[PDB]
Amino acid sequence: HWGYGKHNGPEHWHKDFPIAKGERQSPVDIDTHTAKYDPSLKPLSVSYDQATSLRILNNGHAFNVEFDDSQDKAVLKGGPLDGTYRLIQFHFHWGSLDGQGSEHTVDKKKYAAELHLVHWNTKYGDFGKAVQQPDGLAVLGIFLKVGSAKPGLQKVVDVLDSIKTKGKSADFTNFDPRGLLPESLDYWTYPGSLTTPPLLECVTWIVLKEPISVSSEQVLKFRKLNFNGEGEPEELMVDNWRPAQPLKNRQIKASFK
Ligand SMILES: [Zn+2]
Repeated sequence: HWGYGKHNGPEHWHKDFPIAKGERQSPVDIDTHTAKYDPSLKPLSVSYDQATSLRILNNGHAFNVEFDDSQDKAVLKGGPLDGTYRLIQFHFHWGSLDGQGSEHTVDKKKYAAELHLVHWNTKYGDFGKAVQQPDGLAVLGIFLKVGSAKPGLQKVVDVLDSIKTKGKSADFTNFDPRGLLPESLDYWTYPGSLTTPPLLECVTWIVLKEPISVSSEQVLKFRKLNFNGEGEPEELMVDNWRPAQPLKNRQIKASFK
């Protein structure tokens, strides 16, 4: 099945998921000179004070930090969005080396990693229904550069040993995702897709301009994870990013001047 190797990576996905060659695929390159400022865009409202993290899971493609999404406890609103989007999980994409790892690029620059906070539109009742709708999801994307450590990431880093291989989970309560955000909420936005199969075209992307800094030691720990299950040949979980896809008939809008 699908993955990030030579034989099963992004360049193969279209055979099982023909929407891979669709009109609104993600990620994309953000050309900062052609993204236009849209004064009609609102500030983003990120309301994470009541967020309830539950568990962390290695799904064989990344690790997900999962939230209780059975009530409006952590929500995204405003910005480009109409209505209320509930946080369900976050995860990262990262590289084998610090010079690659992000999915989106900025003027063809690749960051070391990219954080995706995934939210679903409450008007559709559940995640599974939301991903069938063109406005079903809102994903907040945050770039990671290597420099100073991110204190708010360390709790995630230190549990990774317990979820080394595919299918492992661990309790992960009381984690506050506010500690993963940069200072500024200035963003770019465009309509796109999930970046992993099934590649559904259901996402409003909100990509923050300001990266967070993580330390080399933090990223090194991500790269010790495994794609494989327990007692299988070890294949380090690295380079779990899809490259930029054609922009097609889309415009990228900026919230800032
Ligand atoms: Zn992602």
